[PDB]
Amino acid sequence: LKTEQAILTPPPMVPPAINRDHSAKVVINLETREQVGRIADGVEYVFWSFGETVPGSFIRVREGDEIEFNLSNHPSSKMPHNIDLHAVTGPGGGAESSFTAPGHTSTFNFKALNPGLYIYHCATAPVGMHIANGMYGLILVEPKEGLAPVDREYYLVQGDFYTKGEFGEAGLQPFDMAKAIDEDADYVVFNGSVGSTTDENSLTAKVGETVRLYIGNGGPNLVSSFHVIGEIFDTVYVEGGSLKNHNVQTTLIPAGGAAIVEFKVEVPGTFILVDHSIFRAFNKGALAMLKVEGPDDHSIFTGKTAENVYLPEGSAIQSLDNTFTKITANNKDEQIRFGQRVYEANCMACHQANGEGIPGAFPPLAKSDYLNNNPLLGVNAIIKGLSGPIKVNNVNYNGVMPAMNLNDEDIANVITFVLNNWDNAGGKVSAEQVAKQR
Amino acid sequence: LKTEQAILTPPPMVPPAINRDHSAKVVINLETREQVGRIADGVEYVFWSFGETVPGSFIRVREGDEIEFNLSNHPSSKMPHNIDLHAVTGPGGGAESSFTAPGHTSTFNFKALNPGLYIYHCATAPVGMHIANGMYGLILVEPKEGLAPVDREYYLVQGDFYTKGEFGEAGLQPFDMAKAIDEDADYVVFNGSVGSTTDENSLTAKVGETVRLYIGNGGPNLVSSFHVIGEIFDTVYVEGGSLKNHNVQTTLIPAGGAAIVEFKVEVPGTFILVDHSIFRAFNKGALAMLKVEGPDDHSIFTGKTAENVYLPEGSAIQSLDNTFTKITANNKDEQIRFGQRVYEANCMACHQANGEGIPGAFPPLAKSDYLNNNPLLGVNAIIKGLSGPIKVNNVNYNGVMPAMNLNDEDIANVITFVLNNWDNAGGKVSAEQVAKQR
Amino acid sequence: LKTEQAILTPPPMVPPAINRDHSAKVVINLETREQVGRIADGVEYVFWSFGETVPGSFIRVREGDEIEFNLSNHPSSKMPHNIDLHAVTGPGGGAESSFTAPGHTSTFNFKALNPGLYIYHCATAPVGMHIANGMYGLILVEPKEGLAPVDREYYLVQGDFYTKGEFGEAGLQPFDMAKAIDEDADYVVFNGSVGSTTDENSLTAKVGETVRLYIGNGGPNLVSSFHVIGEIFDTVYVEGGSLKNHNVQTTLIPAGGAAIVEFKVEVPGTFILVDHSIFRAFNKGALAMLKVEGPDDHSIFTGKTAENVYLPEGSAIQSLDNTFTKITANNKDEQIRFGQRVYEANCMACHQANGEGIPGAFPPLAKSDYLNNNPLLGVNAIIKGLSGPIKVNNVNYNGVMPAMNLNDEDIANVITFVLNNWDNAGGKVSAEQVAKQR
Ligand code: HEM
Ligand code: HEM
Ligand code: HEM
Ligand SMILES: OC[C@H]1O[C@@](CO)(O[C@H]2O[C@H](CO)[C@@H](O)[C@H](O)[C@H]2O)[C@@H](O)[C@@H]1O
Ligand SMILES: OC[C@H]1O[C@@](CO)(O[C@H]2O[C@H](CO)[C@@H](O)[C@H](O)[C@H]2O)[C@@H](O)[C@@H]1O
Ligand SMILES: OC[C@H]1O[C@@](CO)(O[C@H]2O[C@H](CO)[C@@H](O)[C@H](O)[C@H]2O)[C@@H](O)[C@@H]1O
Ligand SMILES: [Cu+2]
Ligand SMILES: [Cu+2]
Ligand SMILES: [Cu+2]
Ligand SMILES: [Cu+2]
Ligand SMILES: [Cu+2]
Ligand SMILES: [Cu+2]
Repeated sequence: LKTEQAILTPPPMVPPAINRDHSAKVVINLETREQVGRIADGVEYVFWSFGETVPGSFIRVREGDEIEFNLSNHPSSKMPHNIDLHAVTGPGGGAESSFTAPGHTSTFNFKALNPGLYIYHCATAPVGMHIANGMYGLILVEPKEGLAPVDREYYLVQGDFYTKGEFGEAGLQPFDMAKAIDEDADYVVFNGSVGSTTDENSLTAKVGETVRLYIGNGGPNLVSSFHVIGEIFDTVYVEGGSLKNHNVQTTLIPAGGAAIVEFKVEVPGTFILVDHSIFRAFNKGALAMLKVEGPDDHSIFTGKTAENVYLPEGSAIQSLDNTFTKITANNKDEQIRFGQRVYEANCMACHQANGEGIPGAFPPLAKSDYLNNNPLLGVNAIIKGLSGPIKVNNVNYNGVMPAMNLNDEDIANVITFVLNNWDNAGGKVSAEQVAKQR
Repeated sequence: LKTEQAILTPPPMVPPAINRDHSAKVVINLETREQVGRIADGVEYVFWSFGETVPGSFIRVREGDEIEFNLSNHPSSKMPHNIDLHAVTGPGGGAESSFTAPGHTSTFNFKALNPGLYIYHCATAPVGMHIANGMYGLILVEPKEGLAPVDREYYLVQGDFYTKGEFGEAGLQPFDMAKAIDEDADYVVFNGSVGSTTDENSLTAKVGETVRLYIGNGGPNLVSSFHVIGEIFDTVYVEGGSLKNHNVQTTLIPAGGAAIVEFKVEVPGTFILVDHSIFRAFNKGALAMLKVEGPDDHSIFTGKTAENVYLPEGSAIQSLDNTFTKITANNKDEQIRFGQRVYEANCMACHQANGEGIPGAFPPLAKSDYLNNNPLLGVNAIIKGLSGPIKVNNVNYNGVMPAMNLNDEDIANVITFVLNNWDNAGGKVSAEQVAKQR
Repeated sequence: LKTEQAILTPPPMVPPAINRDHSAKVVINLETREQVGRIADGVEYVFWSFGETVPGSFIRVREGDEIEFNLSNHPSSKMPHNIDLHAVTGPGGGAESSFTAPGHTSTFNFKALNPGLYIYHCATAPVGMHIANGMYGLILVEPKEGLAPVDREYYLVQGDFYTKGEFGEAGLQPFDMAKAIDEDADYVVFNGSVGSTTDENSLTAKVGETVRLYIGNGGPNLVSSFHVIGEIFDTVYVEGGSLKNHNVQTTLIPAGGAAIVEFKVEVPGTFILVDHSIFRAFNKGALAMLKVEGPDDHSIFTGKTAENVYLPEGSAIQSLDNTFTKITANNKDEQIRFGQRVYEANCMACHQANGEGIPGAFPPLAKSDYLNNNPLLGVNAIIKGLSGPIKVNNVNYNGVMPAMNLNDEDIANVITFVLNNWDNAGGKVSAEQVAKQR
């Protein structure tokens, strides 16, 4: 086996196809860095990265290659870093073997046993923090026979980011672990920032070309409903596996997962890669462009065209004139009818459509001496819950009704509804009577 | 090519199978509307829609058809509207070409190049708002050879809705973008409202029939774990693609995605379509019915039967009697043992099971002169974090320990635990000593 | 048909392969229990379960078997319980037919028509609560020809849990429905607790063995990005269906869904099953171990090895020294430039890059007499929204601009930017002028 140096490429670029009918020893040299970068216009963030970029450098090897993996951590790094590649068969995917303090180096070796497109990421405590700061990338293990040649290959990885400040707030934004743990992202992006791959930084192709996208999802947390606006995937390698799906509009990419999608571009214009959990795209930044140049094909698409729609919208909260006014019951008939709504929405699942309950389990509200003898017991049952021995129409019950957080109006109305149905005692209970039971 | 008028159907109905062995020019006329509708009993919402319904009218064409797409916006609309169909190969899926102010019309043309079941939706700023208000539907592009005939075809699309008020609050509810951006839905529904397709509005079939469901997910945000209670999918077209999976209980439908599922119904009764992220179904409204009529088959299923379970439950918070009481350490042995728990749960990932750390990266807590000489430094390290040059047992460290938001009791206990292990100095630190370090 | 007793196994164990070339009548006896168990060290929780464990007992049958299902509810249970098995063709998956009050029993019969690995769970109101308390398990319906023999079979089910207290808080923790409805989990676990299947409770195998995992996701709410650290799935049965995917790093398991994954273990060490929405694994508890014993294979993996990484981290919030300082504009040129950022991030999607808008829909900001004549109208448009008839450069508009929740500084800056572009009137608006418009 001859040794070769891996050619690593920054996103959105991909190394050339392997030019070997046989195995080699591949030497990889990757460094870990911590540095400030732009996350959106006017907003900065300390990105942690494999090789200077988020996602990290793309690695391309052949199934069966013997890999020497060298990780070096810059001395300016404050944290140790390591690597788990999903392409590795071995403990921690390399994590135990690549633990690298600032200024130091580690080396491990592995054979690439499985072809596919694999996420790699840092595996240093706090793991979610390292990953959330941008420490992820892709390694392609080509099948022995190689992949079909295509005209354009691009590398993108989606990530969710969590900042102390809100989206768009100017300044150097720190990581917010409270948001990250809650899975509540401020930014969702391809390739490390809002607008990383739009306008002059767009992916490019020409009419008639085949395009392949190597799409990863570094997470840490979110699952991508991955879609290209104005295109349909001719082929999807399902979850990056061997299975090929065709004619797919939108595919799910797991957190810590990847997929390969392919399509021929037949019409010129801008095609927009998004996470179709759609506020992530137009509000949080999960929007990249593929700009296709060449002659119109009016047999495929013809219409007015102007790049004045599908622009980024930001994350400010937009509101229309509010239409809501509180409604309260004014008389007994109205309490009964409002109460029926409360009953059917909240009580019926147990006590049933005609108040009959389920014998031995949920007692009847229909002709209930328990309720009729003191309607405030029905009020208390809702507010406080009801458990333990009770008697309803001389039948013993011993179940548990949960407390339910209904307001005074709803309780007053539902109890009034029940009292005026199913041969119960009639009368009514008011919201103020309920308030005083609290 | 002869021209034909597309027959558009409201949910849950589907147009008839294409009756052509060849291509046609298909003319579609679709209008956009804004109008109040019911979202749950007593609750109203301003739905924005393609053709009057949420989801919009179903469109059925054949692969290779030349489509003339006409969109008209009613003059009562306050907003412009447009359309992106996932079936279109072309910029914006038609969005740039169909931008239609109230009272106006737009026309574009496209060829349906890819067979499948495709989401369409509005693409007008604010995009998430337009989609969240109900502007989505499905277009079926039949394969040239057509689909197998089945006895029943139904159209459903799941959507997540975001209201200023809580679930079930009577009144005209406005859209809440703050909730939408956070992906925190008040309602999750099929076909535009809670109970849209239950009881008298159920889907129907007869024992022995084959049923096909065209199921979309308009989002905007949520991914559906789509399941039919009491049934198993005989076939799933994976993510709406060419790939067929069989014997699937539950399938993921991406936001802005779709799938076709098929099953033969062999037993009578009510079968319940749900999103199996299960609070969405029984609490938030993602519950539709397929009622199957015909003779029992006791060789397949026999049991007591009564439609008194799996009823809608509403979204009120139910609580059982609370069992929780705060626990604090009463003596040194107890502080040590409680501290061991805090240590193993929060500190060990770096400082290791026996306090040895990782040389050069995480300093030892075992026989730590740094801690033993002033235990309050350990307290401060947790409260404030610790970074920069330190010395531990004459070894230099320069790492960064994050601040960790542990309370006074937990800090006091973990520091006491460490002091009483690994040949450290003993003694203890109290919660009040920790409080005063803050 | 001979009758046989189902052998039910507790997690992570699986019953032996069916030893029959033909159908049988299989009798299942399962009980429902409510009891306190550990959820994490020092933390207890009342688990509700089928047979004593979370997940419940594993059931293994053959396609075509006639099943008699007996459910018995212990008299110490406070709640009724029932069962919906996804393997059943019939109403409620058995739910209507198995409703069992404490001290009681129910029986129903069904034929297992579809092979696969199926979730079962409780279906008693409140359904989400019963499921969230641990009431789920798996039933395997073997295909008639059986599954390939493997060396190790293990049973795991992921669940999300919701407690009143925060992760790790000592005591008996009650279920928190408010968190559950919001899908905001405190714990995410395999097999019912943090550390259920780590250390001495790890899964085990030997180098060279084939391992099959029957992996379910009981939810109630979350979807698992299921991954085994240091391994690649040789085969995945997609969503538990007939379709086989190969060489998959991470697969999505739907809530109320399952999958079978297989891999040969070729290197010794600890391999870590996780949900790769990665904070769930290292912080919330979704971390199980498979420990593989045997000789090293240095041709596959060679590196330093020490089980000092990928340790559980707990859910305390960790923070690095905060780098953020608020920035405000000091002069007109700076207001203009800061305003350009606000403009491009929040306004451009409608009013366009050069302020031209879209004729008839979004009015121009370029040379806008409306704004130039009273810049405070631009301020008000943002704060309050703007709707109804207006006139811009003698052109009538009647659209609706949403209110947008921008702060005083951002509004002052964006209006100043607009005034100083596109032949507008110049001048400026200050943050204090904006404040007073509120
Ligand atoms: C706001 C909606 C509800 C109303 C108005 C309501 C009403 C009542 C009333 C008046 C009683 C006293 C006994 C009787 O008259 O039969 C009762 C008890 C009971 N309810 Fe409800 N209920 C509601 C919700 C629910 C729900 C959703 C469940 C099922 C999770 C439930 C289960 C029970 C049980 C088990 C008891 C007996 C408790 C014992 O034996 O101590 N209830 N309810
Ligand atoms: C509440 C749990 C923790 C306790 C009780 C604890 C304790 C301490 C103590 C007493 C020191 C001072 C030096 C020494 O005595 O060795 C220290 C420093 C340090 N710890 Fe922790 N620690 C905890 C959590 C963590 C975690 C989770 C990490 C890894 C993310 C970490 C990483 C470090 C580092 C890097 C230093 C050295 C800082 C410098 O060089 O300025 N610690 N810790
Ligand atoms: C903070 C960002 C924004 C600024 C500075 C801004 C500015 C203005 C101004 C000054 C006007 C008054 C008319 C004119 O001068 O042309 C106006 C009106 C209008 N804007 Fe905006 N705008 C912003 C955001 C948006 C967005 C995002 C939309 C689209 C969802 C929008 C849609 C409209 C419409 C429809 C009107 C006319 C309202 C009517 O006819 O009553 N604006 N805007
Ligand atoms: O002794 C730990 C110390 O050595 C370094 C290299 O200088 O890392 C070595 O030890 C790690 C943990 O065992 C290995 O994963 C790694 O391969 C090896 O180089 C420093 O990074 C570390 O602080
Ligand atoms: O001039 C914009 C104005 O014209 C209308 C039709 O009255 O829309 C036209 O312009 C749109 C944007 O370029 C096209 O997408 C559309 O096809 C075309 O009819 C109005 O809708 C719009 O306000
Ligand atoms: O009468 C309801 C009462 O009977 C029990 C058995 O004691 O359950 C029976 O009724 C259920 C509801 O119809 C059936 O699903 C079940 O098969 C049947 O045994 C009790 O559980 C219930 O409280
Ligand atoms: Cu790192
Ligand atoms: Cu990983
Ligand atoms: Cu619209
Ligand atoms: Cu779309
Ligand atoms: Cu139960
Ligand atoms: Cu289920």
